[PDB]
Amino acid sequence: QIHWGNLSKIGVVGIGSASYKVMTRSSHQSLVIKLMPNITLLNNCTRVEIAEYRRLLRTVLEPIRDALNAMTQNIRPVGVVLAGAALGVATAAQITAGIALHQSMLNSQAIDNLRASLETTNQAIEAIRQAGQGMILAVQGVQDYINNELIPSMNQLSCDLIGQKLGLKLLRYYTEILSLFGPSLRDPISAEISIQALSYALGGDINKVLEKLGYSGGDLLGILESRGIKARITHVDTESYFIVLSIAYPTLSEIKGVIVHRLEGVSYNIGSQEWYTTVPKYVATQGYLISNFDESSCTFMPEGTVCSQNALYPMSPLLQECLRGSTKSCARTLVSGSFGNRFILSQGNLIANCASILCKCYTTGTIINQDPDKILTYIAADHCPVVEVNGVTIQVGSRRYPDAVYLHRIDLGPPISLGRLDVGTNLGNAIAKLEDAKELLESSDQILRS
Amino acid sequence: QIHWGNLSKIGVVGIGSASYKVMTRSSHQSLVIKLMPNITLLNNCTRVEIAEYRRLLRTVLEPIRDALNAMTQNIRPVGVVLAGAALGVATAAQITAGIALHQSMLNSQAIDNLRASLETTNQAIEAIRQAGQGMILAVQGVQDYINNELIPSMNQLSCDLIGQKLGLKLLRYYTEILSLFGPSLRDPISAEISIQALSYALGGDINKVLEKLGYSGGDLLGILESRGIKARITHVDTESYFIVLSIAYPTLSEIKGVIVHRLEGVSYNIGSQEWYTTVPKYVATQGYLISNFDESSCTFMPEGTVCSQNALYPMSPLLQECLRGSTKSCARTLVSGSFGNRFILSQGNLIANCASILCKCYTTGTIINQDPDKILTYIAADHCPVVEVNGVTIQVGSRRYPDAVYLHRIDLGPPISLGRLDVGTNLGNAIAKLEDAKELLESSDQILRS
Amino acid sequence: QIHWGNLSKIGVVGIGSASYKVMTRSSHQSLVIKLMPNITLLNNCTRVEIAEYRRLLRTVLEPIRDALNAMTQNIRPVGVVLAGAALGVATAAQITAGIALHQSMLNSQAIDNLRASLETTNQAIEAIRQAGQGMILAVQGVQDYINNELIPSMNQLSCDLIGQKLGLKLLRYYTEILSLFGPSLRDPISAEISIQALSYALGGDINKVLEKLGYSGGDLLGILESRGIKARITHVDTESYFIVLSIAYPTLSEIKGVIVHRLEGVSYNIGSQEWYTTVPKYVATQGYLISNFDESSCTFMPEGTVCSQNALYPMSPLLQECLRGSTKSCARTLVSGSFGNRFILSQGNLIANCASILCKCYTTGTIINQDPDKILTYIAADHCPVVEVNGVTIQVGSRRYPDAVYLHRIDLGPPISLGRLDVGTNLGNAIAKLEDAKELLESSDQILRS
Ligand SMILES: *[C@@H]1O[C@H](CO)[C@@H](O[C@@H]2O[C@H](CO)[C@@H](O)[C@H](O)[C@H]2NC(C)=O)[C@H](O)[C@H]1NC(C)=O
Ligand SMILES: *[C@@H]1O[C@H](CO)[C@@H](O[C@@H]2O[C@H](CO)[C@@H](O)[C@H](O)[C@H]2NC(C)=O)[C@H](O)[C@H]1NC(C)=O
Ligand SMILES: *[C@@H]1O[C@H](CO)[C@@H](O[C@@H]2O[C@H](CO)[C@@H](O)[C@H](O)[C@H]2NC(C)=O)[C@H](O)[C@H]1NC(C)=O
Ligand SMILES: *[C@@H]1O[C@H](CO)[C@@H](O[C@@H]2O[C@H](CO)[C@@H](O)[C@H](O)[C@H]2NC(C)=O)[C@H](O)[C@H]1NC(C)=O
Ligand SMILES: *[C@@H]1O[C@H](CO)[C@@H](O[C@@H]2O[C@H](CO)[C@@H](O)[C@H](O)[C@H]2NC(C)=O)[C@H](O)[C@H]1NC(C)=O
Ligand SMILES: *[C@@H]1O[C@H](CO)[C@@H](O[C@@H]2O[C@H](CO)[C@@H](O)[C@H](O)[C@H]2NC(C)=O)[C@H](O)[C@H]1NC(C)=O
Ligand SMILES: *[C@@H]1O[C@H](CO)[C@@H](O)[C@H](O)[C@H]1NC(C)=O
Ligand SMILES: *[C@@H]1O[C@H](CO)[C@@H](O)[C@H](O)[C@H]1NC(C)=O
Ligand SMILES: *[C@@H]1O[C@H](CO)[C@@H](O)[C@H](O)[C@H]1NC(C)=O
Repeated sequence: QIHWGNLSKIGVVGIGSASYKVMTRSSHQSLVIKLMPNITLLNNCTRVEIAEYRRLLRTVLEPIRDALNAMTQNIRPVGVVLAGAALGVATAAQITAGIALHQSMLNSQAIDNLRASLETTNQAIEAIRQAGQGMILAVQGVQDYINNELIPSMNQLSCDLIGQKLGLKLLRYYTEILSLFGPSLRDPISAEISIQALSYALGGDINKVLEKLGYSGGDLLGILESRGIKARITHVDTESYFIVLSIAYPTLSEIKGVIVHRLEGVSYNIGSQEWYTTVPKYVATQGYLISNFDESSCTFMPEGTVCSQNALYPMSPLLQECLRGSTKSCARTLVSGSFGNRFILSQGNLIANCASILCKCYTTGTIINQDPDKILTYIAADHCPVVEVNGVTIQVGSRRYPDAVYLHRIDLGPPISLGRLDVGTNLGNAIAKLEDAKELLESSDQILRS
Repeated sequence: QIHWGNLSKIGVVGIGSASYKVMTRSSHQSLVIKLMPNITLLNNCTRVEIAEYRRLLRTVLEPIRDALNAMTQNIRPVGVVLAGAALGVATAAQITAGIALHQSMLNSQAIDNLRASLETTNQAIEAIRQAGQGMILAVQGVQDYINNELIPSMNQLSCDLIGQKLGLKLLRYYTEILSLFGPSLRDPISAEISIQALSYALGGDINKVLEKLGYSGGDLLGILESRGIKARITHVDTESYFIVLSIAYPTLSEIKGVIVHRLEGVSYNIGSQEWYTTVPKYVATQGYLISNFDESSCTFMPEGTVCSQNALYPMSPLLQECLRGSTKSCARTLVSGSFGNRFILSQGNLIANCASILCKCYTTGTIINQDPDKILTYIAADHCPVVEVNGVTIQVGSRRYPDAVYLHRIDLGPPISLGRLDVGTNLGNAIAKLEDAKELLESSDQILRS
Repeated sequence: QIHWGNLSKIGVVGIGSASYKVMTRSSHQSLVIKLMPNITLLNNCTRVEIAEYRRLLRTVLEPIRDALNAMTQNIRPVGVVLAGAALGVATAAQITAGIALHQSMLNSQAIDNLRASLETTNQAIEAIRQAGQGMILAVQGVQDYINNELIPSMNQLSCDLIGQKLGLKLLRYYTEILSLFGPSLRDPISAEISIQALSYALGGDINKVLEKLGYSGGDLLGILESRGIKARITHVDTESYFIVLSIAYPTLSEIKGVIVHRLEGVSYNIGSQEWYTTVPKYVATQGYLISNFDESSCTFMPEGTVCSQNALYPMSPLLQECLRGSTKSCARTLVSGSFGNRFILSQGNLIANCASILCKCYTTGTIINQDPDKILTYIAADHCPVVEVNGVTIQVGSRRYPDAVYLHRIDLGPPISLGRLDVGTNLGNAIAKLEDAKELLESSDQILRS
């Protein structure tokens, strides 16, 4: 429904389209952060530092444990039902996340079993296999430093030095835990934490964790780049100091009929002024419908755009009509003295603002002049097979854009300034004029009677 | 003064209120960054690396020392007066900071005493306690690495290797000093630096520093999360290479009469279109007055909102009237196809857009239908004690909201698009119409005297 | 062309001007990232880890190598021409970057020479002196760790432990390579990467690299602070696992006739309301023209503001006329209860809002009262040589601003609210009024002729 012919007359072309894929999650795995390292081979040389580390962790873990218990106390078997009167107030996201928290909850007996299995481990990353259960992955954030650096030096360094070295690592690890799970974490029940954000808490790298979870394949890099691998908090243990997370590797589903277009613009000249049409960087089409496209959570892979959130949001009716071929609906803005988008290659042709750059025909050696009654030049092989546009020599193919029409056959839109202060200054001026004409505007019917 | 009854008719409710606390500082402590480590036990193996490290530090420290001297030269005893004619131009913030710099500074004789005490220490963190003065905390950024890693290896590694290892740490530490205090630091006189931003310069962790400064208590986590612990520069020494900072632990004072409200919204349906009322996330009230609330510097603790800056700023009169019960003043926007806020639990009742989600009464198994001449459904126990709204079973309490009124009894506001380009396109179109009607608008009085 | 006299009547002054300098590149140097470390002295204790590291690197390097080959295949000797019909679609930036890529491409014979020289080195940073060509700088990201930590410990640590320690470093280095050159880097051809963003890939610090490249001088800190040292990808080798970059140290050219002004405001009082003129933080003048100034890529050095991008962009005509002396064109906004900009020192005089702060003359003890028919007070020595404004004692010089005129001789502009939602609410209200008056508005000819 995008009218490319009319858009090209104001210097707007598309430079690439792609399919739209979103993420859905079906399976969830468990990942436990083991906050207490195994220090058996350090022979009580870190007793003071460990005790301080535990005290600091309690101030972070206790508020989260209370928050989790506050929601799960209001969920009972019906399926399950929520005691809305007891809960009082909650958003849809909180309610949905609370149900999943109650469902994807390790049973109390499994918690006792998990506690014992954690105590016997001394590795940084270990899979815990319970009979007739899903594998639980346990990660200890300072175990590698203990096993690789501190234990081999036990016969070389003093007992006090060993404690000091571990103490530095423990306090830095607590800082990261405070950053992730401290007061900055609004609503732990509904929080979704990306695997990258957990990197330091997992030992400073996620590659081994991803391998142990079995997350691999051709879509991994795109999914990972869009931050599509998310973890949710399901249990906080303040007695044994561990945190249970539920993590899911999503599957990609193409959305039928959605095309994501990348727009690109070239400036044009009206006399001695250089103007530029204001259009979005990306737009989405589905049949007749035109919508904006938010690329903030998307990765543009060769096989399509992978987005970890909903990227489609509505576009105003006036902007839609601009994209449907109404040039007078499109706004335009002035450009700085040194503007880089003064020509573009599109469908084998050159669309250039030859009033602001030097257009020369390399084949004949002649300079290409842009008529003052026109705003753009459409260069194809029928007029110049090889062209020098800005000192760059380019060969162009057969004509795909008609020869430029006069300015009087193009209806141009209003000039605007997009800056925050410019908008405020011009809007206040407009509101003042409307407020000064209120008496005229209110009596519209009486004036229209005459 | 917020009219909750009329707001709920367009799907706006409050999901929580809290008190408002601000920070004030009374006492200040001195914290000196000792840039030159103690390398006595390294036996001259780092001579070249230390010399290069000193040269790089001078390029950073000298501009700051000149800036500090340029301000203090204009402050003289009256109990001090600023020579405004000599200074020429200065903002209020610069003037106030300059007075504090002149007041809160170690005297010249105390600088010599501080210089001698710094040279004799060899620890990463050490309290310097003078006769009849406040304690001064000295921090050395690479001393832990020297004491824990380099010195124990002196009899194992070559002299060349020792220098190379420390040289790497010195350059990395200089990079952080350049980031903190280099050309990016506009106006060192009035700059306030959070303790978190100093973390690397203090050795990579702030927990021990806070303990030594005596900063503890139940408010620490909230204050630290809001970045309420700030340091200012009071002295730069380019001969012994240290920086003196003044740091204050704030006290929290609740502002009486201020309530911070968290607003949440549910979409509503007009025929087949799904609309959403646009309102701020947080608003503040003080009696009859309604203000915007900036949450950027705030932390939402269970006992109230802790902010390190002033969070209240004015709200436009039209938006205030919307919050006072004028529904026609409130703007509305279209939502994407997959919208998450289609129901909410409030006061034990469910406010749901039953035209966009399937509402069913679990008690009787009957579907709940939303009439076309209504926009929302208000579910309470008198109609359905247990209800399923989006696959979630919820029990609701007694009625706290009236049954939905017809759409013709609700005055709805204007549809808008909040995006930056949509605003520019629509504002430009509006301005063009006003400019084309200038003659009619400027001749209003003639049209009215008839 | 800025009218300072009329601006001071609404509390706007300049607090400093500076010259404007931009960056141009003439010479370029080659920097090669050597992804494979030298591990000869580790006696194949890291065989498994190295094999995994190479496998991960291939998934990142191969897409980039294909992208580079896609552009360079379309560039042939004319002194080169682009096959636009084969390329089809490309922006000016992509075309210009592609030409430089073809020109700055190391020839195939030089690539074989470079491959052999990389294999023989074992240092973290090393210059490769190719005969009859420019010096090529080779950087290895983990070589320092191998040479300083692992090799001296070979006789002490187990062979398995050596592999584990290096494996941790390799996976972390790969993560940074994925961040820099992975799917997040769209269009590698035109990408420009700052030297700071390459810091981890170069071993965690750039100071030695800058010294080896010869980049030094008095402008280094300013150029580095504004991110003016940028690298482009010119070759990717998937057989020997290295990346060639082109890096340039820019030269600064002052732009003639451009002055960058910093603006600062003071609040004023109308009755009991405190207002503030809304103006940009920085503005630029060139003769008669007035432009906005983007400070995002600029560093304000004592010798002038150094910018790595074009900082000038157009300013709306209404805002320009405000700065040219039309006070009614300038918008104004309400301020919060605690506003810091209630006085300013300018040209040795104090401009103060004495209705909102306590102004008293220290010389005579009398309080300075601001008349309700005035909005500001201009304090000079002819009325009070030494004045206390907000508890701060300031001496002021001779009069440089006339005595405040009455409010009825000042034309004030429209009140506005700059917030995103406040703009949307008020714009929607204004659009609705225009839409309700559409029939009247498109009747101007009939209404006047009556
Ligand atoms: C810490 O690690 C040690 C091993 O270094 C653990 O001891 C192991 O415990 C398991 C229990 O299943 C036994 O199968 C192993 O034989 C034990 N190994 C050794 C060397 O004794 C120990 O349980 C861990 N936890 C604590 C608290 O010490
Ligand atoms: C493509 O652009 C042309 C030129 O702007 C449009 O022609 C205008 O059409 C309107 C009616 O919609 C007429 O009132 C104007 O006079 C025309 N302007 C001209 C000829 O300069 C044309 O409608 C656009 N095409 C589409 C499909 O929107
Ligand atoms: C570096 O540290 C050493 C200690 O390792 C300092 O020497 C100490 O100086 C204090 C001065 O108050 C004495 O009380 C200690 O007895 C000294 N210790 C030793 C072991 O001699 C030394 O002063 C520091 N460096 C410099 C350059 O002064
Ligand atoms: C609550 O909303 C109702 C409905 O929008 C408001 O009723 C309007 O009141 C104005 C006068 O303020 C009348 O001109 C309109 O005709 C009414 N609209 C209706 C009944 O649909 C009511 O004023 C609002 N209450 C408050 C306190 O603002
Ligand atoms: C790895 O480093 C070694 C040295 O540690 C390199 O061997 C040197 O190579 C240079 C250049 O050919 C010779 O001049 C030296 O005599 C060599 N030294 C030794 C001790 O043999 C080696 O080439 C590097 N690369 C590899 C792949 O091993
Ligand atoms: C400086 O400000 C004064 C006061 O606002 C401006 O005087 C106005 O001038 C316009 C014409 O431009 C008259 O219509 C108004 O009546 C004047 N307003 C007054 C006197 O209050 C004056 O023009 C401004 N100077 C410049 C150079 O723009
Ligand atoms: C040493 O550590 C062991 C194992 O935890 C413990 O049982 C014992 O009491 C410790 N001895 C001390 C702290 O003296
Ligand atoms: C070597 O460096 C040390 C560093 O402490 C210094 O004190 C000493 O004077 C230098 N020279 C000699 C000869 O030790
Ligand atoms: C690995 O190193 C050992 C060191 O003892 C050597 O004997 C062996 O030949 C090496 N193997 C290979 C495949 O290079």
